[PDB]
Amino acid sequence: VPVSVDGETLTVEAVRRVAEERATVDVPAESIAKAQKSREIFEGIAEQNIPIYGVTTGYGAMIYMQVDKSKEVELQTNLVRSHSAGVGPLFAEDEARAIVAARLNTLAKGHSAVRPIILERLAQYLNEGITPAIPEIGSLGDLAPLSHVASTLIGEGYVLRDGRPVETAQVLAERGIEPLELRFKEGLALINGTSGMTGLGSLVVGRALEQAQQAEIVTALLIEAVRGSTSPFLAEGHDIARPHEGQIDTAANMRALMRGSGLTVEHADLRRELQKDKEAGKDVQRSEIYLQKAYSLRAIPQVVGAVRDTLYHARHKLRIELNSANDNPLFFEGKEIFHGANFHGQPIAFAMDFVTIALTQLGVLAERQINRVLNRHLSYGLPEFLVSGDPGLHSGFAGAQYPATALVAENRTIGPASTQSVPSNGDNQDVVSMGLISARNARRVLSNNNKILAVEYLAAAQAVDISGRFDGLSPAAKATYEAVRRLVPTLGVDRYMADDIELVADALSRGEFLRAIARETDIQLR
Amino acid sequence: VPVSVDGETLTVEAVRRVAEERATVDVPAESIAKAQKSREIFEGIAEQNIPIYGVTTGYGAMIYMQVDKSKEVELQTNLVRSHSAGVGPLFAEDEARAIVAARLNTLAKGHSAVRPIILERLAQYLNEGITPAIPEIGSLGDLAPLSHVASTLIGEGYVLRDGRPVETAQVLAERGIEPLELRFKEGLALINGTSGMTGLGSLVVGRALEQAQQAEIVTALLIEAVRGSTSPFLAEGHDIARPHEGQIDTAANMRALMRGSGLTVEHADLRRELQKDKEAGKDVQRSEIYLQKAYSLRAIPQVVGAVRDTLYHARHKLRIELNSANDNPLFFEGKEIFHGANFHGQPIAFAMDFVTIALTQLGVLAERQINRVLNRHLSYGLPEFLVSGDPGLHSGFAGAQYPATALVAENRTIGPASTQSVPSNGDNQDVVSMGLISARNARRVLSNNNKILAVEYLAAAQAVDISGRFDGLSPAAKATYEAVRRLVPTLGVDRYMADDIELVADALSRGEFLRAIARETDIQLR
Repeated sequence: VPVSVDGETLTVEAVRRVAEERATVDVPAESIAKAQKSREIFEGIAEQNIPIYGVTTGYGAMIYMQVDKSKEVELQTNLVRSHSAGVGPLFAEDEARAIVAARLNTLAKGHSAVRPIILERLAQYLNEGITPAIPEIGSLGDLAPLSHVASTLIGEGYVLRDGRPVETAQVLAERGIEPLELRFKEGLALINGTSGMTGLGSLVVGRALEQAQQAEIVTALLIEAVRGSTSPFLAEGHDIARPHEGQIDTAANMRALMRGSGLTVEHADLRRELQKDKEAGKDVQRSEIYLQKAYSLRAIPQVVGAVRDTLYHARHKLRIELNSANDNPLFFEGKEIFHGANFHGQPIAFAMDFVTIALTQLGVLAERQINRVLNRHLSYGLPEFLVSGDPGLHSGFAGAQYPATALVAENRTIGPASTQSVPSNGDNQDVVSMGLISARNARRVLSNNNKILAVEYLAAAQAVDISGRFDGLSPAAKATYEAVRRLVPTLGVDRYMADDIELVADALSRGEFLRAIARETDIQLR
Repeated sequence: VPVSVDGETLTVEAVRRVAEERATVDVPAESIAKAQKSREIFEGIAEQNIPIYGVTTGYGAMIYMQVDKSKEVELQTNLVRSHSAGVGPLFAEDEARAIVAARLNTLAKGHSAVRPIILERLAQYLNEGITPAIPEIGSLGDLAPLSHVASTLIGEGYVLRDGRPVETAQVLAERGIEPLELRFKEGLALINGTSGMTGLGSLVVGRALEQAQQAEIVTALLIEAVRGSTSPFLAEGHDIARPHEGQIDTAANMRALMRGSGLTVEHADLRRELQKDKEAGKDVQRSEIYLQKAYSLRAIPQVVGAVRDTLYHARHKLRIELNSANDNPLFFEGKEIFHGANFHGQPIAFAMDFVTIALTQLGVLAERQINRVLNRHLSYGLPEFLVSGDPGLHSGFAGAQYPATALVAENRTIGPASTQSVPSNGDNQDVVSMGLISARNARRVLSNNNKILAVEYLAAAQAVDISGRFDGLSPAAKATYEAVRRLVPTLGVDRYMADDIELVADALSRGEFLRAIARETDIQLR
């Protein structure tokens, strides 16, 4: 029942459990062995005063400075402190945990030549609930953020408790723990990695996929509410015509979500109803029936499908990175110490940047879907703005759309950060990834999307009441509707909406709608 | 040697060699008979005069309008004409050909229900040097762009002639061909797809892969000419510590490039040299030896690899799109007319936007490399800006580095377009992909990168004969160095640089350096 951080199997979903659910983390005895053993071979090497970066030489540009092994502890200590210069807000408990969890798993791969105590210590914090106070800003892609974490391993820096930072020492005494003392290369192996962006990015992509599911969930409800066609979700057009993985998944998810609905119609019905409306004598015939529907309710598989692909690619990279020795230098039995740049988070930087873009478009789609039901000219017969009473006198959902519309614009002002490298440290770092910035951007767009989806969920439910097509809703649709109605009542007369939207946005955040679907239906969502 | 457009096996490279090398295109009778199978049943359905988007109805928001069969011809004609609102510059011959192919390969799938003569007419044009005049702007992701290619088939619009356009009516009769007639679904099937972004992206991604190869090529020459370390490219540092596909591919390419070099140095020896330079004691010493070279010379596998992974994914989505039925509606046997949205180039929109970002970081790395070699402090001994004679009097490459630095900034000004959807057509197209814009974006950064590498190649060659390290160069470096001089002589004294730069860039775009290796060397670069 405990998460296994062996540095080879760790998954994104598992990182969330540890970060969010608090799942316990255990370092297999086999890993500790590879560590303890490797810690002995490496120690013997450094014990000869041999040139080894971050162990017997300066840091970064100062690699030209040779340090005698006599200052083994000071070298690693001065590093953690001098580099503990993070600024800005502190990371959320869950975020901070994902970060540490990613680092623990990094050194656990048995290539950082660290003592087991370090692995045990990190694990202790994750289990005993000792969350380090990690400043969001500082890493160039993740020295600063990781330096603040490492600081807590020696009884320094700050620990996060109730959103506020508290001296690590005072907290250790309260827990009875005795601060550790960094050893040969111990301080460098703790901060030198992509754990910051990998842990944060892990949570995002994980939740991103949940957001994708919840997007399809509400989209299905809306489709049934407006009585759209199902043809656009037939397997033939995807599994065959367009074999895009993500596209096929979305289409399949929609097909199941709308299973058993008396609202949705099939092409064979639209053409049947159309060929009958043309009852007119001949020629150019103007009909009130639409053989199809706007892209917002037709190209769902393609758009959300492309979003899924990006997410898959991200999870893949995130998976590989999680189980990789992002560190330097690296030790390898019967080999010279590896001196490269595995701390560089370009792969994750590019990934998160892509999630930001992908997520932005997911929000674009939802926003336009909201605009659809609110537009009397595009609502397919629904009252303008879903007003149940007297229009004009009541605005209905008119004011509820702006926050969603305003969000699409905001999300569009977030540009990729993985290409914004700036040379620092005597040019020694002439090319960086800025991965942590990319991960945070993705998190913002993700967060914003919840608020947009909140307006879409409320609108849908409202649409259901207005049209009075609840008894026509499918099994999954009914669950979605009720899941929303349980949080927010139908909009009869105009009223304060701010709280209503924040309420559903929170629910969507906790994957509350994806839940109601699993426990209320036999539906299995991809 | 001909390439077959069957709609299932067509590859990116095939598209390149077809649009570039003027390769011949073959449509296996299998696909022909499939289009027949389709073209046979469908036409029958249209005979029943039953509703069918584009075939017996309006387009977009005009879907409510129903067109009686008696106008099968006109309808398909008005659409192609009125939608021929392409503006901006005209695509190049290869670009266009690359698009016309993508459209043929799509119709070859056999779900577009178009007459086989359509695939025969398209497959011909490509084989008979008849390229249409495609305006670059107008597609929302690609009616307009494809509306022009469809115009030439009906003997209308303009065809590409020596850079300029010319009435298709003149060229046709000037070849022995007579305009065609568009039957039901013929005009909509020709313009209702993502051939623009897919065809354009294909070339870009294909050329991008070579850039990565050529980026690695010169990078190796520089590392050698600067006497860098090999540790960074060791196999263990990747296949074991960080098994990122691209990262592994890059780390393997660098080893084969600097394979057997006299200028390169092994860590063991670096470690042994430094050690000897250290005086006994328990203090800190200052050395001139660098155990580790700067990021621009040690983080290639990570950065360039991240790019590779992005190009890999992009090539993947393209290969799927290339062989997908990106049309609408779709015709299958035993099934109803699938009315979906596979014309939505979202899958490629994201793909290309991702390429733009990746290739941008690639330029950042290359540029910082040019800076690393031109800065006497980061040159590692090389003279100021590689000045052959007396400095101050001669600037050397000082003025050359400016265009490269400037290009890095210009590239950063290109933002993602796949998220810039703008509603139109009575809200019928509430969500688009702007995929064609995304593809151009990558095409620009790709072209810009050629100039960046051009300055890097020249600078690198200069560094070589500036320190007299040619004899130390390895088999591959020599080949690379040789390729440079064959076009541009070594810089003896200040002189016009524009030509030399544009010359090396024009060569890079052709892949002169990538080939020089496969031949003069035998190296099979990934």
